[PDB]
Amino acid sequence: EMEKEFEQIDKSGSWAAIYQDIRHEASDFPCRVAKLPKNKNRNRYRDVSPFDHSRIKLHQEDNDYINASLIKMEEAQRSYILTQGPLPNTCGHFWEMVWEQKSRGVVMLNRVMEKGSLKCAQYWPQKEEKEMIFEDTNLKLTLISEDIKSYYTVRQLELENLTTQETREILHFHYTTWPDFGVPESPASFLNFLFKVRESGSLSPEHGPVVVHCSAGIGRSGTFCLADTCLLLMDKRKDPSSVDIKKVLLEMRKFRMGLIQTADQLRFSYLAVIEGAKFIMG
Ligand SMILES: CCc1cc(C[C@H](NC(C)=O)C(=O)NCCCCC(=O)N[C@@H](CCSC)C(=O)O)ccc1N(C(=O)C(=O)O)c1ccccc1C(=O)O
Repeated sequence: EMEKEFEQIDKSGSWAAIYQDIRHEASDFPCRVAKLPKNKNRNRYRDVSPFDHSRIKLHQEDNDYINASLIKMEEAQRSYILTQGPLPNTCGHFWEMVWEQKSRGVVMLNRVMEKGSLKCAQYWPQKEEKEMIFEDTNLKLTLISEDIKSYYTVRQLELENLTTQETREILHFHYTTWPDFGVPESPASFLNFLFKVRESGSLSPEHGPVVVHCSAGIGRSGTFCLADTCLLLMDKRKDPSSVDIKKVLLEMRKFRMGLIQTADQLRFSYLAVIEGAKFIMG
């Protein structure tokens, strides 16, 4: 019972302690491609890189690098691509990946500007009549529609491969209410957001893996993927109380570093899964 476990950590206020045990037990793999000089400008943070073993490769002979990792959850039979918030110069790479990986959805858990500074580039068109064109990767992006809601917005975008003239519909699931500091009051809205994404079919096998990102693409994006997988696991196995989130988080960290950056985020994941269980259970 993770909830019982939850109350014990809270009781003895040992979340920071536990979070640290995870950091120490977390995997450590090479990130040689990421650190090459030629890729300096393709990374937003010096300390956040994709392990080579699980990095996403752009289908181009020039430079195939993009700071993004493929998180494969074998048992849950669910895959996610976690990536940093595109930079002014990597937006075309970002959409090239989406096209190449055949992703159906894009999950954004942050705002272009937070705490008075840029946390991500404006990589999608804001107005229908103002489409964007990424010359380097020869892609055209068009805002088709947008549904603004209280805690999040869903956008319908059309991505076209100018080379082939082929087009695809892409769903942009953007969570707009994540606090500047800390984590959400209650997981309620976050969980509904997650369900909306599931409902769209973006997380389903008939599509490439979903692309999730925040700023570094590890903290909040971690929270999102960890909760989804956990809820899914409880949905598969016979003993839903046999799902150990710390174990699942470590499994994910074999694919990308620092998923879940703080004790607050870790605590929040518990709330999300726990609160989410009383519902997804039936
Ligand atoms: C925009 C916020 C943010 C920045 C960075 C980059 C950062 N800084 C630099 C370059 O100044 C950073 O915090 N780096 C610390 C290291 C992160 C990687 C990690 O855990 N590495 C391992 C080492 C590698 S693996 C074995 C480690 O234990 O240190 C990483 C994560 C986050 N970040 C994120 O959620 C995110 O965007 O991923 C947050 C972190 C803490 C609290 C809140 C948030 C939030 O978004 O609300």
